[PDB]
Amino acid sequence: KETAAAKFERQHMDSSTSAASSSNYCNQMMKSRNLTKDRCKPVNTFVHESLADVQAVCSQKNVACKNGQTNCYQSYSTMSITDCRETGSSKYPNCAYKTTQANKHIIVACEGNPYVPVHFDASV
Ligand SMILES: [Ru+3]
Repeated sequence: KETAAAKFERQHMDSSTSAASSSNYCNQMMKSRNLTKDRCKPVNTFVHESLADVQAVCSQKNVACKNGQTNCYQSYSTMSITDCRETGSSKYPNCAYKTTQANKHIIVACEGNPYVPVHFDASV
C-alpha cells in the first residue's frame, strides 16, 4: 500500500527538473503521476528541490494550515516549483493544464514518525 509520505512524493516531488521544463510539462506530469486517473485534478504543485530539502521543511517555520490544523510548515528559503492549473477547455480524460514555473516558499503539512510531508498546502 502507498503510504501518505509516498503519495506526497508521487503527487508533489520532481527533483529531476530544475524548473518547469516545457509548456507541456504539466500535461505530461499530471498524467504520469496518475493525477488524471479518475478525473482532472484541478490544481497541483511540483517541487524541484531534493527530497531531503523538502523533508527538512517539517522542522522549519510552523504556520497554520489552510484547514485550521497546526501541522503546517513554511520553507525558510524559496524553492523552485511548478504550478499546474487545469485550463477551461480541459475535458476529462484529456486533462489540459497551464504550466507555470516560480520560486516561492512552500507550505506543507507534516505527520508521523518520521515526521514527513504528507500534503502540499500552499506556496507564498
Ligand atoms: Ru520570501
